[PDB]
Amino acid sequence: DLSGKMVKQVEILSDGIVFYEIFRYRLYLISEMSPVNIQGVDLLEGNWGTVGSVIFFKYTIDGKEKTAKDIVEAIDEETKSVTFKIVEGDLMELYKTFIIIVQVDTKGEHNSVTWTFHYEKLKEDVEEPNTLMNFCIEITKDIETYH
Ligand SMILES: [Cl-]
Repeated sequence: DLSGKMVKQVEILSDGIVFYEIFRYRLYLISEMSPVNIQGVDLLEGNWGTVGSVIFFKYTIDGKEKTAKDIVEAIDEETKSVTFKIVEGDLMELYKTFIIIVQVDTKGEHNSVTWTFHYEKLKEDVEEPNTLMNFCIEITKDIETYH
């Protein structure tokens, strides 16, 4: 009832493996590649690119500054998939739980990035995270055009 599901897949003209490795290993590169959207990525715990690593994001949605604390819950090297779990931040004001999965198709001539949100809302009249999805899409376009 309160749980929901959001998926968006976009093609990328950039290299799919590079794109995947950024989200696994090199989140820190994101803030230079999309400075409007993300001001900073801090590794709070663990090593970059491992399940259990904990991370702090400073970002801006609709020109309003926000922060998130994520744990990497799963990684699958075969499908090139990284799962992030939000445990603190502004989104936890609206949603009880929120998961984000980035999964990158690389084996084919056309490469794509798929984004999947799995969430549970605190109340029925909480909005769908469309603003969060467009934002992930903007980021993907920036990484893609960075070269
Ligand atoms: Cl790992």
